[PDB]
This record gives sequence, C-alpha cells and structure tokens, in this order.
Amino acid sequence: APMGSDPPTACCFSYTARKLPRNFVVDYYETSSLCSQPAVVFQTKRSKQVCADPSESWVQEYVYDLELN
Amino acid sequence: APMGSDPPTACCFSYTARKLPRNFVVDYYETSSLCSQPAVVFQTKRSKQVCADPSESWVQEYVYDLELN
Repeated sequence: APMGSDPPTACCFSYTARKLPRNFVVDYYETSSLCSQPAVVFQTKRSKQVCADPSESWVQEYVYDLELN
Repeated sequence: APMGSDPPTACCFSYTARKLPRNFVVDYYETSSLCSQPAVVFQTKRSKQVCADPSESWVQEYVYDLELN
C-alpha cells in the first residue's frame, strides 16, 4: 500500500465571521498539519464544514463540549 | 442549493523534489484560489496527486503538453 507522492492539504485560508450556535454544530473536524496554519473546522446541519480561529475562546469551548457529550 | 459556510481548501504546503517522468503523469489538477499560494498538481499512475512549484519551467512545459495531447 504505497502512499501517494505529495497530494495537496485541506488547510483553511480564513474563517467564518459569526459564532455558529450550538444548535448548528453536530460535530467538527481539525485541519491537517503539513501547512504551518491548522485550524478547527465545525460541521453544521445546513452547510458542510466551517473553519474557525482556535484563538477565539468560544471555539475552544465548543470543542470541549464536543469532547464531553 | 445553499453553498457550504466556509470549508477548508486543498492548498499545497510544499512540493515534491524530483520531476515526474512524462511516463508518470496521465493528468493533473490545479489548487484552489482562496489561499494566496496555489500550485499545479500532477496526477501519476502509481500514486495520487503531487504538488509542483509553477516556478520550475518543466512544470509549465508538462502542463502545456497536457493542454495539447
């Protein structure tokens, strides 16, 4: 099972601009690592994936809530 | 058909280090645009996708060959 050669990388280039209400986040996903600029990605109910600045405390709080329940 | 909110972006963080022989490139793909650092991606026969610095003339030449035949 040889690994690919050097595919691109799903890295966020920016972030939304409004906190997604908990009623709009059933899960999340983190970016890669290759790019020196990872970020947290929230999965909503009427969209797909949304990048979020890990610098905003609410982002860290929502991630913590996802780790619990 | 509402568009997602702000998904990540397949942007290359680096590039391979050896020119892929024409005998190893049946197609290619370009990165996105959101990230201020797009790149050309070559598709081989025994791998997947490979990012390439558009600064290397051979990359531009191989792309031209793909546009012709």
